[PDB]
Parts: sequence; structure tokens; C-alpha cells
Amino acid sequence: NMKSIEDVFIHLLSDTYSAEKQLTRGLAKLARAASSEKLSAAFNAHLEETQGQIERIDQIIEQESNLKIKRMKCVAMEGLIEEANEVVESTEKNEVRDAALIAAAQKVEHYEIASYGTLVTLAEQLGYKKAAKLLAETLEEEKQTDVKLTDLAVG
Amino acid sequence: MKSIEDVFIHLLSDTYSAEKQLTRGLAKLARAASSEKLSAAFNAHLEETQGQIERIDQIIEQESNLKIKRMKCVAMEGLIEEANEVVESTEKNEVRDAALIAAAQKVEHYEIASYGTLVTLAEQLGYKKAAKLLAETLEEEKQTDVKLTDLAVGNINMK
Ligand SMILES: [Zn+2]
Ligand SMILES: [Zn+2]
Ligand SMILES: [Zn+2]
Ligand SMILES: [Zn+2]
Repeated sequence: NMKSIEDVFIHLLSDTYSAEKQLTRGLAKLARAASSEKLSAAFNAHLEETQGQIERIDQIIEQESNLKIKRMKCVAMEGLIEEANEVVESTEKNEVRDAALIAAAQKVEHYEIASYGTLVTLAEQLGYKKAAKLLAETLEEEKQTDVKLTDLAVG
Repeated sequence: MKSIEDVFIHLLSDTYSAEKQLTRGLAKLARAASSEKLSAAFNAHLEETQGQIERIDQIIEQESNLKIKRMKCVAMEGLIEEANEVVESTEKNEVRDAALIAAAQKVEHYEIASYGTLVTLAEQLGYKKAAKLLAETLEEEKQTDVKLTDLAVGNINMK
């Protein structure tokens, strides 16, 4: 029940927090499952980045102190990760799997690209200038990763 | 999925189903929006979505080995259902419009990713006309996302 812009921001930020926490487990499996070590290396590097982004949200919460992470499961992200795992189970460890796994991971990143774009806007509107900057850092990383995924997808 | 063509046809059927579901969802969301600008944005994008359905249909009529498998895109169904849940969790004001724009951007970015993959793959399989039509859709989805960011920023006019 969202009655303020602040309610919306905190709900979305908790949504994304859960998405990040889930991704820490999911990306490890996907790196394992990939045929190319290039794709496995990208999945691992982004696992380290995802831990960094979780820490950024923790920094936002610690600084604002009127903000409290709501414990909720991000259902969308859970679906997207599970769709990646279904790719791994429906394919041999060949170039076909790598194509479909890149595709699933880009769906993951673009979920995040949308989410962090909204979070930046809302934090700017509510006056959380520092939080907006941290969220913008995370946004840019997500966009960078999708771009690298698109490259591995063509290369 | 044993070949790249199979991945292509599976994703194309997924996107087709997604576009079909968006035809219903975008109209309901236009109904629910508080701002007349947001409702007009949703309706115009409904018209564009119908065009994108037509593009995939033309690709299908043109390739003739390609066959849409009747399936449900569960991801898109979840994203639509979350936009509808915003409507039921809010009054008809700028709070609803902020959260509804957010949900619509999540839908759009599912599609941006999907169509980016479909373009990449169609270029590999030799469906040049199809790759060009899919790239037209990709650019539309991207533009819709930018228009939503503008409306998100214009949603609040305090300072
Ligand atoms: Zn992330
Ligand atoms: Zn990410
Ligand atoms: Zn569309
Ligand atoms: Zn669209």
C-alpha cells in the first residue's frame, strides 16, 4: 500500500535489493554452466560487481536512517534467473547454450537498468542527492555489462 | 534447443506472446493513469505494439519455415500483473503514476533486451528483412522508454 513517493521509492529499492541478493547466487551457476570461458569470466566479474552494488544500497540505508529495507522477494528477478537455469538444462554445453544464456542474462540486466533508472529519478525528487549518485554508479555498471554481453553475443 | 534457429524461434514466439499480452495490459494501464499525458503515452504505445505484432506476422508469412509455437511469456505476464497491482495499491494520483511508469519501464526493457537478441540472431541466420523489421521494433521500444523517463521526471513539479 503505497501512499507517498517515498513509499514507492523504498518499495522499489527493497525490490532491487532482493534482486541483487538473488543474483549473487544465480551468476555463479551461470558462469559454471557456460561453454566459453569468456562468458564465464564475464559472469564472474559481474558477480563481484553485484556484491559492490549491494554494498551501495547498504550505504544508502545507513546514511538516511529514515529508510528501512522491506524484506520482500523480487519475484520478477527470480523468474528471470530460473529462465536462465532452464536454458542450461535444455542445451548441451556448446555455442547454442552460450547464445541463449547471454540472452537470458541481458533480460536480467535490463530489468536492473529499468529499476535503477527509476530509483535515480525518485531519489532526485525526494532530495536524496548522495543516494542518487550511488544509484547512478550502479545504473552505469548494469548498462556496461549488457553492452559487454551484446559484444560476446556478436563475437 | 539444439540449434541457433531453435533459439531464434523460441524467443520469437516468446516475444510474440509478450506483445499480445501487452495489447490488453497497455489499455488497462491507460485507463488507470491519473495524468492525461501518461494515459496518452500508454495509448499511443498500444498502437505501436499492434504495429510490432504486424511486423512479426509479416516475418512469419515471409520465412515459411519459421513457425510461431503457441506459448505464454510468463515473464511478461508477471510484469503486467505487477503494473495492475500498483493500480490496486494506490489512489488515482501522482503516486500511482510514479509506480505505474516504473512498471511500464520494466516491461519496455524486457522488450529492449528481447529485440536486441532477436536482431543479433536474425543477422546470423540470414533473415535480412526480418533483422531490419526487428530493429525497427527495437528502436520503437527504446524511444518509448525515453518518453517514459521524461514523464517520470515531469510527474513531480515541486521546486
Ligand atoms: Zn546489479
Ligand atoms: Zn547486474
Ligand atoms: Zn512492444
Ligand atoms: Zn513496448
